[PDB]
Amino acid sequence: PGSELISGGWFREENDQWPGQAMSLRVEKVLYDAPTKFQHLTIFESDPKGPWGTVMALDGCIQVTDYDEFVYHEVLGHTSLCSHPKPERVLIIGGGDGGVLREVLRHGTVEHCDLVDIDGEVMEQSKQHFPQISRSLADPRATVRVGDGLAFVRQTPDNTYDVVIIDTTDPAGPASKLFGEAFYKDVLRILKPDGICCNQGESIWLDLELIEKMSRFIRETGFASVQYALMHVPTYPCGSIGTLVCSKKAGVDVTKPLRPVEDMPFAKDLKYYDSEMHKASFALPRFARHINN
Amino acid sequence: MPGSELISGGWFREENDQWPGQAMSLRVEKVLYDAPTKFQHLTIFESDPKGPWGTVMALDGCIQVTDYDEFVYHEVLGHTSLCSHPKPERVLIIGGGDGGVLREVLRHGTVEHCDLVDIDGEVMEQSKQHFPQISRSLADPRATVRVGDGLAFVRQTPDNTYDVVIIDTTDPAGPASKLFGEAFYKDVLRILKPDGICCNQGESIWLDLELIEKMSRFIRETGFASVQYALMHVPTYPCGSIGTLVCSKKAGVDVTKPLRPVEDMPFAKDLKYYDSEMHKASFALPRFARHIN
Ligand SMILES: C[S@@H](CCCN)C[C@H]1O[C@@H](n2cnc3c(N)ncnc32)[C@H](O)[C@@H]1O
Ligand SMILES: C[S@@H](CCCN)C[C@H]1O[C@@H](n2cnc3c(N)ncnc32)[C@H](O)[C@@H]1O
Ligand SMILES: Nc1nccc2ccccc12
Ligand SMILES: Nc1nccc2ccccc12
Repeated sequence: PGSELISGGWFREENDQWPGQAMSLRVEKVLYDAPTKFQHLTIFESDPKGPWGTVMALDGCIQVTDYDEFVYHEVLGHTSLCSHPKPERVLIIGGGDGGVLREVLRHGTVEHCDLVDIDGEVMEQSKQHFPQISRSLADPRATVRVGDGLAFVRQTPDNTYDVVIIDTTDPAGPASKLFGEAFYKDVLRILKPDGICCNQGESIWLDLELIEKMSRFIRETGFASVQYALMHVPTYPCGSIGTLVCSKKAGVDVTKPLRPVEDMPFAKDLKYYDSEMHKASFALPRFARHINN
Repeated sequence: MPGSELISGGWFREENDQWPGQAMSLRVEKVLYDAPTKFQHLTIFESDPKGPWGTVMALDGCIQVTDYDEFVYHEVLGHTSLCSHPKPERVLIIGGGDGGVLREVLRHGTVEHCDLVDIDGEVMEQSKQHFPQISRSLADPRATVRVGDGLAFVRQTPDNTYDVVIIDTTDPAGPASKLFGEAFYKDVLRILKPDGICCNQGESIWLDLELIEKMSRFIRETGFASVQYALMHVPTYPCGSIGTLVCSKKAGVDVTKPLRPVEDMPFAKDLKYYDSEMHKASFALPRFARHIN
């Protein structure tokens, strides 16, 4: 999908990844619509009568809106770092909008974070059109690279990172191999012994089979535990998205915060996450419970 | 007020000024019913067979039930309210013409009778024709189903009649308008026994937080000792979640922790969403919505 999804004054998120349905947002003004070296990227201002603000899509899939971006950025950044006893070195694969990095960089334990995203235009357009999301990209604790995540992890030493956050687009497109076992084996390797990873873990309404397959192979590759956390995101298909939160060490329970954010100075700045939302996120509907046991 | 025009060009588009600038849309395979009733515009369609949704019902343009995800809200409102009551014998459902909450209520062996009053007789008839797995309890001998305005019904009902009242309404635009108002809740307080519980269709935290907070305030001021909002995951409500205000008439009641766990009941394994972990988790709210309680 590309430009054709902006039609009759609406962006219509039709995709064969979710046949028969489409979330639609009304378009006030298209700001940017262009092929990049890897994806089709569309940025528009939504109807000022509604709350969504600026919207970004990649290959026809809504990625961020001003209104709800905080949810997924806070969940991935804090569920993973508050599960880690001292997260000092962090990798973000994908993430070129800067939102997960903004949250990671709230933590005073972080010494460095690498962020590697295949598509340098996402960083550029995020700087221009989403300054509250992309401010973080310039921080000297970060090294921001344009490149493929799979090649990057293949060149990375053993035991490099305390946390890896895999903040990718859906499987159709350049993120395809980042949902595969060979990538996860590398993520396990580049984590330190107390390492934690988490990802963009898709929808229990549309992708339950892929989430089953992934949780299985991630455990089989050698992660000691894998728990899926659900969160409320209106502008992801069916209104929620989840993250598989994976511990390299045994006997770790990522479902209860190890280092609670309320004991951190920035707790009251967050709009979604806290420790009760952390715990609640791992309670799954009975039809999906088997992901977590 | 929308009607027939929302289906055009092969799709149903849920455009509504209750959520400006957004619309969920579903492909239409076949229109089964599409007509004004005495009160509302009722539309029923078979969605795309390549999609998971099945049969869809809308009232005044607003999606009410799909085959795929109807279980969520019907289990959450029925079991979250009944499992918070020490012995729920007499139950009233206002609205609920599809039968889905009633189906769940009648799984409880404590229930002696459940009265259900929906203003629109055509919803019950079409639910019997098009949604048999949702409407399978409307003709149960433990239920009495009446066609009428619930505002009048609660006014006429005597004090101290019900253990639990469940207000399963359409959104405020239309014939449900006064069921989001203070006079109605004064009657629901009055018709509850001293240890009564109610809960409602509590809208979206993303779209309706002003109204939801207004209601929590006046329901407390009316005389309910505690009002706590429970959130749940419903793809086919605007923004993907719906909440319910769960309100205890008496003090000393913690509706957020099940008083009678479903796991001790013979039907817990038949449910597709609800269980005690999910009941505890549903009362965790995102920070921005925390002032509801
Ligand atoms: C936009 S971000 C998701 C929105 C919430 N932050 C997802 C990013 O994943 C990148 N992505 C996709 N495939 C890859 C690969 N192979 N490697 C690195 N980054 C990737 C893609 O360019 C998006 O910017
Ligand atoms: C369809 S049900 C909600 C879908 C999930 N069960 C909402 C019912 O509310 C009824 N409704 C709306 N207004 C009222 C009034 N005023 N009284 C009773 N029932 C009402 C409406 O006719 C629907 O069938
Ligand atoms: N839409 C949306 N919202 C939050 C996170 C996302 C990650 C990947 C694709 C879409 C996303
Ligand atoms: N769409 C939808 N799903 C579950 C419950 C509802 C209640 C009222 C309006 C819509 C609903």
